[PDB]
Amino acid sequence: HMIGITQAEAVLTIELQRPERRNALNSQLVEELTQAIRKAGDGSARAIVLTGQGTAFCAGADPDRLIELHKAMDASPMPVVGAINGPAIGAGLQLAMQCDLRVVAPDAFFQFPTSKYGLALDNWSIRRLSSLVGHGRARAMLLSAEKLTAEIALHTGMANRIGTLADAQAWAAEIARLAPLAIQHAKRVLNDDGAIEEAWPAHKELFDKAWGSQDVIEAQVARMEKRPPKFQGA
Amino acid sequence: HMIGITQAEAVLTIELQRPERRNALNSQLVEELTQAIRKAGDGSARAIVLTGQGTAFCAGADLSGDAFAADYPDRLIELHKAMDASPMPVVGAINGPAIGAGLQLAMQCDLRVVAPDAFFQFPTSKYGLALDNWSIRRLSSLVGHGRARAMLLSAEKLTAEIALHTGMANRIGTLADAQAWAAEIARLAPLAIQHAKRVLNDDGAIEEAWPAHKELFDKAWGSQDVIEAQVARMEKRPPKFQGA
Amino acid sequence: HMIGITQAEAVLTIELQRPERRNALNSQLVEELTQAIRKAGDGSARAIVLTGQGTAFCAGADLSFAADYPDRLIELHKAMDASPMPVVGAINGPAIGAGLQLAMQCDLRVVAPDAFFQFPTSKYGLALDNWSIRRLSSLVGHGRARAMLLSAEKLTAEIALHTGMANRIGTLADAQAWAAEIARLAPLAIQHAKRVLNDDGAIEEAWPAHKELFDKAWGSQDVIEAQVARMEKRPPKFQGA
Ligand SMILES: CCc1ccc([C@H]2C[C@@H](C(F)(F)F)n3ncc(C(=O)NCc4ccc(F)cn4)c3N2)cc1
Ligand SMILES: CCc1ccc([C@H]2C[C@@H](C(F)(F)F)n3ncc(C(=O)NCc4ccc(F)cn4)c3N2)cc1
Ligand SMILES: CCc1ccc([C@H]2C[C@@H](C(F)(F)F)n3ncc(C(=O)NCc4ccc(F)cn4)c3N2)cc1
Repeated sequence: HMIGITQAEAVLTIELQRPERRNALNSQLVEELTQAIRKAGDGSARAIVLTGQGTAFCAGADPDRLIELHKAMDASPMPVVGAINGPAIGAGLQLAMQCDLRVVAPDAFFQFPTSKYGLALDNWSIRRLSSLVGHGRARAMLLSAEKLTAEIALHTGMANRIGTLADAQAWAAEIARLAPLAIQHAKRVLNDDGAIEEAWPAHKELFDKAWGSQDVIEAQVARMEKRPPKFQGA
Repeated sequence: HMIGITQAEAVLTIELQRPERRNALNSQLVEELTQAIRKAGDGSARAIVLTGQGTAFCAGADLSGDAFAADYPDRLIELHKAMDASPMPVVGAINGPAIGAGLQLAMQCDLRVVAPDAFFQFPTSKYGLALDNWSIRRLSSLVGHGRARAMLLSAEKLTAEIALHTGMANRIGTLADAQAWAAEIARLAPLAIQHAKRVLNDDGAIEEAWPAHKELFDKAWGSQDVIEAQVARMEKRPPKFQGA
Repeated sequence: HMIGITQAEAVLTIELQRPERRNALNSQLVEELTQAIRKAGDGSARAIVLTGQGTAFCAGADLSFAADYPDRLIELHKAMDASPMPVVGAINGPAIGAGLQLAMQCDLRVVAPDAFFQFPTSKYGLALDNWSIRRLSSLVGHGRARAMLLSAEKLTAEIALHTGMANRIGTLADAQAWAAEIARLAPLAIQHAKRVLNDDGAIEEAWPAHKELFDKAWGSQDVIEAQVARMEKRPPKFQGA
């Protein structure tokens, strides 16, 4: 009900189907996406294409099931080509970064608005981001909610190519003709670059402090009222 | 004496004021910067802009006439420790060349807004010196490992243009631009910023020298080549290196 | 017999001279390179230029003591890694497979306009050592490394310059003039910086799952299918076993 699944050649296309909420991840969508990734190998598919219906790839969230989704993607023997058709924001950016490769629409952008919201990310989100946009641009994205445009994303390697869903499927079909064991090996080693990192004690303290703070409430109220937030640092 | 401090909106601008030596660091200047970083939170500032007076951001280290030159490297370590530990984001307004200790200082900032005119350089290979591990790892994270090799192995200058390319510069801009950005950042959720800063700084750049590193670090600093480079500059002639 | 060694100023130029096979590595070529790197400091040189004769820098591994060859190759990298001399790779053409590994083991790279770099391992069903993957990642950026490794995509010289894999675009002559400058720098500064830069964590032992997948790749029928398909000029039909 929340995703579409089709297969052409040896490519499985999984489409996020909550366009009315710009494909925000809820429970049912996260669960169905998990099952789809897990069952992806059951037929004859050798590559996956992951994309969103409508104008957004994924506008955010709407932690346990979510963590299991990332685990399923990280553990999958098949390469996932993200056809990032539009904005990938927050949990949506996380999802885009968990893809093995990325084909990005010219109007798509990437963003962690966490500093606007008073929240804090897990270490993997931060490390994978630094690896993909470079540490310097990661600092700006993390510390000041900077948007990463399709064009800058191509410049840094966050986007592998700029193009359409059709382009992503053409590339996925090529990839599906390559040697699956070579692909599996390279995927495992690359994912084990150290991005998958347990929070240090001081990170967890700061994480819990941010999440449990009064500023989280102030950010929601100001955004809901479309007015500038008066944060307190508590 | 050697630094200026103003506050506007919620931005604390700290200005290195030793323009006669192109803002080159020594004992006193480093001490006064440390204090200013540490005190920066007392009022209601939520961001720091760090910049230099005149044509230079910081051209390195001088130490001649410095009564406590011996304590310089330790006080410099303390400055870096204070910037790392500071809850506020530091926006480096790199108004001009950042060389040696100045590039280190620029890299310790959280964000960088760079003058079209500025460049970054580690001239260590010209002087026979060796860098701490952090300097090498933070540079690699900022310019990419490939460019970091050319910078360290051949004293390659990094222009503002290429700095923007790689991410070393987040923006090419003036002090004014840096300050407007800092004003925006000072309006974001301080506790989110605190978390991200700590995680980002804990990427592993802060790394203890391995035993072979320390061995090579001491051979370089202890070498006659270091003396030769200083003499050569002073005599305005190419240095004749010996590898000892 | 299989390398050329010349010295001008304080720059030793080592030339891979097997152009008929696009400078592909075999035991004798690896052994002679190893010796040339090891003894490069015996005279008065303080910088090394490494380059290929003809159109290619190094197209890969040949073999056609070939069971005593992966060991010899590891030794070449060790000697390059341990060398006090900075090695400027003049990448005069394609660097592929073991050629790409060799190019990355260089301290700096000056790359010809028509040169490209490539790991075609996913086309052949093979798996790389961890270092090849980590060092590639550091040089082209994690994103591009993913495309190169999961899809065998080539990296052109212009993109190499963009990422830092190429420090400059230029000729062998450019690389030699650059090396002559570096040879006038302080050797102990260079030695330290090289050691730390190489000790970035790229020299990584394979994790358990890395080794499992690596052995499974190298022992698979798919390696065979890849070869037979090339010899039959036809699409491979891999089985994932
Ligand atoms: C194996 C591949 C893999 C599996 C999971 C992740 C991320 C995904 C991200 C999600 F997408 F789910 F949002 N995510 N969100 C929260 C967490 C998380 O790890 N929480 C524990 C924690 C406690 C305290 C603290 F301070 C920091 N972290 C987490 N892991 C990345 C890669
Ligand atoms: C936590 C935040 C933080 C604190 C300090 C640093 C750097 C700054 C740099 C300076 F800017 F000061 F120059 N710097 N310079 C020298 C050292 C240093 O630590 N020396 C001990 C040592 C001995 C032998 C060896 F081989 C290498 N290192 C050192 N630390 C970076 C981050
Ligand atoms: C100190 C500087 C240094 C020395 C050697 C290397 C690489 C070079 C590369 C070559 F260019 F030779 F091909 N190479 N090839 C194979 C191996 C290797 O170490 N294999 C063991 C292994 C076990 C399990 C597994 F899963 C993968 N590999 C290996 N090491 C890198 C840096």
